[PDB]
Amino acid sequence: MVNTVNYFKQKLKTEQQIGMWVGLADGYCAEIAANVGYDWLLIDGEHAPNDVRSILAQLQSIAAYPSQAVVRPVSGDVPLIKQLLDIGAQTLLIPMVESAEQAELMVKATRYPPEGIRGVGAALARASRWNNISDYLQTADEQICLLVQVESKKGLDNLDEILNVDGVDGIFIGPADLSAALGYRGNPGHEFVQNIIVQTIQKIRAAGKAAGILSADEKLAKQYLELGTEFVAVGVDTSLLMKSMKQLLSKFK
Amino acid sequence: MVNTVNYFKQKLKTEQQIGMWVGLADGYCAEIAANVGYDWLLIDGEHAPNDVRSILAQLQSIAAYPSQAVVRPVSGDVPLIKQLLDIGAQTLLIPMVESAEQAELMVKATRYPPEGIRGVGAALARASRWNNISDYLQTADEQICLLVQVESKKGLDNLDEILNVDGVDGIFIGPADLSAALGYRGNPGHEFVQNIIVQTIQKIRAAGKAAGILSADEKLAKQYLELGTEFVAVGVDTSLLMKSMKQLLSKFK
Amino acid sequence: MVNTVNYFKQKLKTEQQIGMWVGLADGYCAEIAANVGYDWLLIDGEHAPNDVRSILAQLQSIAAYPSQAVVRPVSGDVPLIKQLLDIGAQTLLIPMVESAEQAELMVKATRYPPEGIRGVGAALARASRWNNISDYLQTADEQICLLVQVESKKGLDNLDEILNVDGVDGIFIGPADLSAALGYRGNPGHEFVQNIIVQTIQKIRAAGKAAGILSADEKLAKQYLELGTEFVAVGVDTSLLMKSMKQLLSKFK
Amino acid sequence: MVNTVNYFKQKLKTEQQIGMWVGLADGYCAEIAANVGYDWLLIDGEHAPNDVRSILAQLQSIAAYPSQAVVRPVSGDVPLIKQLLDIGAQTLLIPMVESAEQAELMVKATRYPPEGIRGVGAALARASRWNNISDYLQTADEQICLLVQVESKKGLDNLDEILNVDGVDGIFIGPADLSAALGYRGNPGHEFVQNIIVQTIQKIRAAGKAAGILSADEKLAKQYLELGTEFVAVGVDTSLLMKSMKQLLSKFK
Amino acid sequence: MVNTVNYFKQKLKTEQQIGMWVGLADGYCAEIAANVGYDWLLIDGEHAPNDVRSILAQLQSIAAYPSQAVVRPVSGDVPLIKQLLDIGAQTLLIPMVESAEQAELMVKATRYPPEGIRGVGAALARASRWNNISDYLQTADEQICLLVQVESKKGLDNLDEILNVDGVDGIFIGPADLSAALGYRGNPGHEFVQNIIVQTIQKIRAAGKAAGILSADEKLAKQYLELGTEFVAVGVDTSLLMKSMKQLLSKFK
Amino acid sequence: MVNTVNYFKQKLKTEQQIGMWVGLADGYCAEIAANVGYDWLLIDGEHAPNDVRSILAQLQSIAAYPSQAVVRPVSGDVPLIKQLLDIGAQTLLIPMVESAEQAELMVKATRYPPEGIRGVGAALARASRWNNISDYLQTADEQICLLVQVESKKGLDNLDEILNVDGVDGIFIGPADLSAALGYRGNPGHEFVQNIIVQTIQKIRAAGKAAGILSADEKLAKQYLELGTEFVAVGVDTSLLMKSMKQLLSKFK
Ligand SMILES: [Ca+2]
Ligand SMILES: [Ca+2]
Ligand SMILES: [Mn+2]
Ligand SMILES: [Mn+2]
Ligand SMILES: [Mn+2]
Ligand SMILES: [Mn+2]
Ligand SMILES: [Mn+2]
Ligand SMILES: [Mn+2]
Repeated sequence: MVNTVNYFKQKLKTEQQIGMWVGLADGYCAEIAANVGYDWLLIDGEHAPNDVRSILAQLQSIAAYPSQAVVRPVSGDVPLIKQLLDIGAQTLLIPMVESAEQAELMVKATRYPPEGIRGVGAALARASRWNNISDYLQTADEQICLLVQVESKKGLDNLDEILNVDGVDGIFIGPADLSAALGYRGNPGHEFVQNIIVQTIQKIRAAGKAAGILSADEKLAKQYLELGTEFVAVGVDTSLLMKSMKQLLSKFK
Repeated sequence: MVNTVNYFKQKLKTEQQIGMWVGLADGYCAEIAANVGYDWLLIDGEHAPNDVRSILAQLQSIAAYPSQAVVRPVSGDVPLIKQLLDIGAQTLLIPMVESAEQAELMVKATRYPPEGIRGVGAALARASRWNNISDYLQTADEQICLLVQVESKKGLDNLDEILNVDGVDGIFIGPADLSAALGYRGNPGHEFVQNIIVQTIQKIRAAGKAAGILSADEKLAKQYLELGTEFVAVGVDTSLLMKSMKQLLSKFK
Repeated sequence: MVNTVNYFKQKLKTEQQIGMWVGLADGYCAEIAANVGYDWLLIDGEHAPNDVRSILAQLQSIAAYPSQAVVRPVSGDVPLIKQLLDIGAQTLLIPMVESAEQAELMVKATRYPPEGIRGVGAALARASRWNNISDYLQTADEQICLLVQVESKKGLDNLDEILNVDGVDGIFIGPADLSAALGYRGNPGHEFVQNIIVQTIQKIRAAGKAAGILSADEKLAKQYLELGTEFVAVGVDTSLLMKSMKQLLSKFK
Repeated sequence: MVNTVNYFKQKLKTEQQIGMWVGLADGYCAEIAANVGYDWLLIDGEHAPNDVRSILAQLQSIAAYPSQAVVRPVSGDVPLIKQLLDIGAQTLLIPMVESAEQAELMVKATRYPPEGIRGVGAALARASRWNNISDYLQTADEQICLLVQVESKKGLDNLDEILNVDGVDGIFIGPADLSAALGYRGNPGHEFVQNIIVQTIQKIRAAGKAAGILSADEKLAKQYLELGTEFVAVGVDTSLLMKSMKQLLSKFK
Repeated sequence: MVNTVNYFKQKLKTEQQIGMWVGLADGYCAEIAANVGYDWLLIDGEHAPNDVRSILAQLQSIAAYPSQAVVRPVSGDVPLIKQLLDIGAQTLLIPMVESAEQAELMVKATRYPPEGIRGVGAALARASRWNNISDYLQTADEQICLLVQVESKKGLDNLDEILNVDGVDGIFIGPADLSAALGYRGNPGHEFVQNIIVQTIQKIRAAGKAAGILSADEKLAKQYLELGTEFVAVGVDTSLLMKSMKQLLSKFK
Repeated sequence: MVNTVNYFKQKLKTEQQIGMWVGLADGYCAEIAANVGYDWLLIDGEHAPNDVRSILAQLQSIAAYPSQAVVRPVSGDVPLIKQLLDIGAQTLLIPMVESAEQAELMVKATRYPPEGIRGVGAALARASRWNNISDYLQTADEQICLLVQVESKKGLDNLDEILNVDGVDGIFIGPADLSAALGYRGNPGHEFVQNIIVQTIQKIRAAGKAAGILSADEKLAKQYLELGTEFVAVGVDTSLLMKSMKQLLSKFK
């Protein structure tokens, strides 16, 4: 077998990719999302009740569909990154990255020695299909994509430095965490926050990296798309389930 | 402790109850549905990948919320009915009921001996809260509600007979199974099917029984509500999740 | 490997065996019960939320301990008996057995063709340790023990006939189901019920079969032991957990 | 979306299909088997500790791979067939089929009314991808394949009759169950059994149905392939795991 | 919806709260404990085999009952605290807290930016009921209760400093860990340990914080209640299950 | 009850122990491996999708069999070590140990205070069988075995120092991680790597420590056995399953 091509990584330089957040945290719900036709599905290990085993089930569900899986670990934990890479997650979104030093540690966490610190366990990994992918150890990083989140003041204070780290493919802006860090908690739509988000997107793209963002606000998502943002998540499965069931009941109360 | 009051059973004679189908088959998804404020939630053991243990998890999720749980078993199987009652399901919807004899068997399956054939295991049952409900074995049937589905030609051929069975609290009409049985598979909206559904609803109510139905068609649901149908499900969680995610993506393609 | 010896079966002719009911329905709880030193543990597939997979987990937990596992299926269902035997349950307690014809069907359900109807799948079975027990198919029945419950009026009406069925090792009396069937629901301690239980025990032992019973009442359990009852369950894990936590709280209110 | 094409059904008339038995009963183990390149994978609900939910996980695992999934239910239970079809199993292998009447009931169990008795629940089914497959209810049976097992004397006594049932695509011969039924339990390699198996294969193919079989014996599997047997399983995952680990240890003991 | 009121937090200034340790690590066992009437239930993520998903199941079980849930994470890990808060744990017991600096980090781990470092993910959180609690982000901390354990020499060496940390609601004393740290392992009832525990309790209450402790020794528990200890756990589910099953067996040997 | 004897620990000074890697990550697969007769089974928490609860299931499976369980945690994390010891893992293999200071931290993580930092929670631990092992807290470390992996340049740079750490029972060499760290990724068979492995093995044994290694290469495994290596794993369950299924299919293509 040849390595599974990371089409999300390829498309970062060729098109704008529309994303759905998957926080329903099981293989059945991930498969329903996978039938819709999103460019990418974010399996949320940070803010949904997911562990390595529940993320594996969702990777296996989504694997039969064109939608590209991206996994967000709970933190930039190097052993957890090893685990998530070995179950076959090819794109990672690391939350709360705040310095070039931490971003460089995330790069190394995704690469085998001698260049990186990714633990070697190919015989056991769904990532190598248990060595059915014959040259996995020589070619794996070619299809690994590393994204980091800038979503704190220290993040923004280290933005130019993080954007000069080779092997960071994209910087994702977290409006919920960022708005809260800026004293506008629950109010990311404020001009003060949006002006910072827009400038941040322009700087990411000027340094030749992919810019990303999540907004459930259609108008803000279309505006981020008009600015050339490469990977835009436009909704969240839990939010769509709750809102659709509330809207339906309001037709009858 | 007193037995948990079956508010769904009480409201069959006092108000019209708005229902949501739950086929996402896990405790987390059931809890999201339970926060909306539906009168009832149908935990689907027939058409969603549920077993006794997954239904138990969803009962435990929903228990903290005012929405009343109704469980559909895969079939009118007497041992499975025993299992679902013991995990604390107070309202059961039996599919494909086709005779008074079968309807009477379902009544007996929900009542302790000597009058019924429900196996006795109160010490072990969430239904009795493991005997923390002190008189459970004397009072249990007071809060048990039995609904049967008429959704075949044989069911319609035995409708008057089923409607004379004491202990059947309600007859639910299944438009998908019924339209298929009538040679109008996937087309329940056809006048030939609707005329049968309307007459069936009038007969159920004329015999002093609660009538019920599921339609995701708002207009048909409101019409069934205008006819006095006591328990109307107006949507399905799997359908709402898929449709909401599809509608959102189409704003961006 | 040699077949796992069924010490419960052997001891039916040599000693009185003290049992604990296991309805906590998981591997961890089954293991706690296995450390106590009961002669047998009843894994309850009838009145606790168990399925074949949860029962397997509990067999695996208990396997490291001298306590002998007995599995009660939800009903005398021949395909479920097949499943429970193949996961390696060597002793089965069949509920609600009401005729010699049904008891003979249960015997056949436990034996390979050509003399029985047990489906053959030793390559796949924990029962054969995946053919690591080399002659499993020739010797399996030597370590299979079939118990049937008499716990209805029809049961009692067919008692002498069930007791002439070769391959029924033991008849277990269910006081909860029997007292209910006799119109003394939740009142098994009534003289009318107890007189029937005592005569039933004497008739079981006079026909050379093992007699069994469950009572959480110490005095009734000791009386059944004085009558020579071969397998006596003296308590239930769910009841002991609830009762000990209630008793502890009352010291503090 | 268009229905998932049942390539196993198509290939029954065009090539010989090599099968692996999957009894490791989880999604991870099913995915490892799915990487090998077998024409088909038998997910065993009869002789491995599987339920509807564990079979769904294995369907989701295997779905990303060319290997075609076949599900064996524990028995010809019509409600269980409904469940397995709705989770998206397109090929079923029914054990212990013993008459044209039972084979015809299995055909109907796989077809919607008015022609069959398959319960209609497309909105909820992975089979319809939750109605993402737009005309599922009109086209579903085109990609459903029904196989039945002849593996008893009554099976063989009704063979000509079962082979005249329209909608039975294939008859699978079970040498373990058949050898046991013929008084040669654990000894299917006996000439008396093999002569019956060969004649049975010739009769299946002469009536224009697909013949199938499992043998872990390479020589017998190649002989069944030389006779034109359309679907041949050549090994079992549990057997290969145990045998490979035993063979490895014997190099060191 | 309004935020779920934290009655445990409110009662720290108004009454003494009787607790039960929950280490049986599943939703069903948690529900049995929830029926008893304890003021609080400690879901033990440190010393029982729990993960975020098993803890969620137990929160969901307990949610239907007046008993207040308290969750002990395995360690004062900021990302795990984030996870446990988002699944809706309103009271946290942090083990092995040893400095004011660590206690202040725990406070910040429970509060949103800009004043704390709790990651923002309300759309996905059971804590916000998926934004069904409309102002969750503004009001969440009002119903969050932070308890820290002092159970090491370094803890005791930093006690006055931890007790001046604003946002620490309570200090829980761990006699098992403390007695071990003092060289009296498994002997917490020693006068040298008890004298330290009594002085620690008096100092906690003199600084206006709630004092807590676990003892399965009734006499020590009542003594701690006489000293005015605000939250006293009086037993452990695993210990009560094992002890009640042992005591029952000894009546029969 | 007496503590479970750690036969793996005893045999480190008396015989050479043959090991099988278990990365199929479930209780059923672990039981199949446990029936083979390996001296030890490595439950891989680092490179297979395991968590504390799945490792517990595999400990319970293996407990009934003579094969000794060794658990590899994902990293030398002190709270995770506490968790794995409490579920009853008596032998731990710590990956990527790179200094005497880290090796000494691992020793302390496995011992109760006051000499170590293992959290005390015996009442809740399968390790103590919930205090059914009466003196557990006094005797536990006697049956605890700590192994550390040297599999980096820093590890080799600190080898003599790690080998002088009292309480390190064995040093395991990881050829995959070591070959990668030496710039020979996927090529451990290279003379430059093998010469380092052989010298490392001689130093470990000269310092009176047990040496260990994994090789799926029979010739290399036998050579390590000829050098006196005390614990040699000779294969991996995932590799044996995939290879055996591939080899079987190639006989038929
Ligand atoms: Ca199940
Ligand atoms: Ca888990
Ligand atoms: Mn964020
Ligand atoms: Mn229907
Ligand atoms: Mn009974
Ligand atoms: Mn067969
Ligand atoms: Mn402690
Ligand atoms: Mn390694």
